[PDB]
Amino acid sequence: SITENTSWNKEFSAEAVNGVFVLCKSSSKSCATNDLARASKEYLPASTFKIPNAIIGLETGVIKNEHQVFKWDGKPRAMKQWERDLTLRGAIQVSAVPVFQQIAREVGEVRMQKYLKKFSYGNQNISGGIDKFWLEGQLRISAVNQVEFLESLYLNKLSASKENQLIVKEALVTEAAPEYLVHSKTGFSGVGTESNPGVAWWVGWVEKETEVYFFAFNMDIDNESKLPLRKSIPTKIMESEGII
Amino acid sequence: GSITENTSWNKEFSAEAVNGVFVLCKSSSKSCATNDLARASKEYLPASTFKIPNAIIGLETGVIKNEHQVFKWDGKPRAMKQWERDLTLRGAIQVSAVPVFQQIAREVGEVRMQKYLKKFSYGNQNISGGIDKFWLEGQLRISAVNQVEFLESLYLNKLSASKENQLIVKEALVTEAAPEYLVHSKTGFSGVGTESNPGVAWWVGWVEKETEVYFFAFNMDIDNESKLPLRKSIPTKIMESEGII
Ligand SMILES: [Ca+2]
Ligand SMILES: [Ca+2]
Ligand SMILES: [Ca+2]
Repeated sequence: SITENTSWNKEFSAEAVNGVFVLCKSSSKSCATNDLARASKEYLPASTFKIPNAIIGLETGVIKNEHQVFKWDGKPRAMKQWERDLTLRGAIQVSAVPVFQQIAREVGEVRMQKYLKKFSYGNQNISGGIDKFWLEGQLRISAVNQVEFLESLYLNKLSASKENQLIVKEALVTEAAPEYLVHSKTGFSGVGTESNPGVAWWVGWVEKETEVYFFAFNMDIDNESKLPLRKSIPTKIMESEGII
Repeated sequence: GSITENTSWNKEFSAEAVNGVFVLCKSSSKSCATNDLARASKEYLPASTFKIPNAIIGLETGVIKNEHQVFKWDGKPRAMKQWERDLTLRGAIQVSAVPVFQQIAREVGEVRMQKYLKKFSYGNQNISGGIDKFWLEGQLRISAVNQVEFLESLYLNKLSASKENQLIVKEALVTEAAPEYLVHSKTGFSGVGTESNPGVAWWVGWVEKETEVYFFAFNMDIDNESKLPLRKSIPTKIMESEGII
């Protein structure tokens, strides 16, 4: 069940941004959004895929455990922040693509396909290269599907050990306060091409008081300078809801 | 493992007219540093820092259902208005909801509680003085050094408990999160104490920065609640000058 909320498009139009925000309280059974159509529209997950990839890496033994260190071989990487040894949380937080590309290669297509089916992850299409399907491939997932996926993770209901889900959940904490904890992951596919904008994401959940809120936000983007909006718009909306 | 004294840290202590100790250990080198080797080994009431092992014991014995259990408020007034509400495990640890943990301690029982503190090698392992207050006003005592050893075991999931339960308690202890580091910690406060017998204030935890991990334990004598904030500001100042957080 998805209900549209008009008091949210104000944050979007004010920034001339085409996007959607999905917020669900207690569970993914009842969610609110600014655009019913876009809430379920599927987009390339980009780095938000690091969440299922981390779980699958742990489940398959590819990632030995939570204390696994991902050694930098000294070879140049796309971002300087990636050129260094990294822990799992570290690789997730700085969005170290090469680390996850290697995890993907070791997981292999058969196991990758198998897990995306068990996780009901978007269109489950991993074609185009085992180390880049979530970056430039055909994999697509919606904001609503993202929330359902995160809820299962929160509840330890994904097909994986609770241990491994707990490990990934801690690696996703991005904000801690006395009253609440925020688990999230950002994503950016790029600026896209003419007539075909890229997508920017921010998904996760908020554990406030004894309640829990699952959210997923994405927007069309053709200029990296607009990136900050993937967090500001959603944060503003959740602030007006007294969630954070 | 090793420990070295660095009296230069006393700087932050004098500037605030505080008598206390800070123990900071680097996991990779397994070496620790402290402003005072003597106080580092002195044992004090763990106070609310005991909620860490207590929470672990609660999950292990089944007293605590799971990470999602909600501790409902019975409505009966409590020592602090902050505790008068329904709380999650994390919520109860963050606000130090004593009543919540006294209930847990009671359900656990002396025999089992004693067993786990033995397995955990927790301080003096003395729980006499009331199963529901031995860590608040009882005879239980633990040093700053023992605290970091305990926390390292928890970090490495090496405590005599399921990894799942240690993981649950570990996320409950998250107090600060940044792209470059994650801080796990728990404060402690016994009271203002008496004449020539001040209370004790604690701040223990660990920092996961880059691929290094820093375990810390801090305590100080306290006679006035106004100085309470010092339990965090002093250690924070030290770890900042060390470029840790
Ligand atoms: Ca959590
Ligand atoms: Ca990004
Ligand atoms: Ca941690």
